[PDB]
Amino acid sequence: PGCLPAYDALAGQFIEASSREARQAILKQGQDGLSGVKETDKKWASQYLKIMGKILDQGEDFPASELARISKLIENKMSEGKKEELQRSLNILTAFRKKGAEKEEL
Repeated sequence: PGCLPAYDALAGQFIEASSREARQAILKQGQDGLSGVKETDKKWASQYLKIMGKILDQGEDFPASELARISKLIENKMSEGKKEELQRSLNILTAFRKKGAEKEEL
């Protein structure tokens, strides 16, 4: 178990990043990290990385307006017995309702 606050960190750092290239390094962080993301879990990780690509297509609001929701996820602390499988989907749904949004359980 272990939801990925790294999505919120990714998103946050991506803002802080001065150059579009430093922002590309935050995109690379996500992609490099995939090597250590747990078996079965590389799918949650693939989602965040596609939005991180779409920042360069659009702008740095995309994750942050979703991160405003991530607070609410943290605000309602979870039980790692079974809220995990929900909350893990929620991490993506919260910072990124792009693809994982086939779940209207937020």
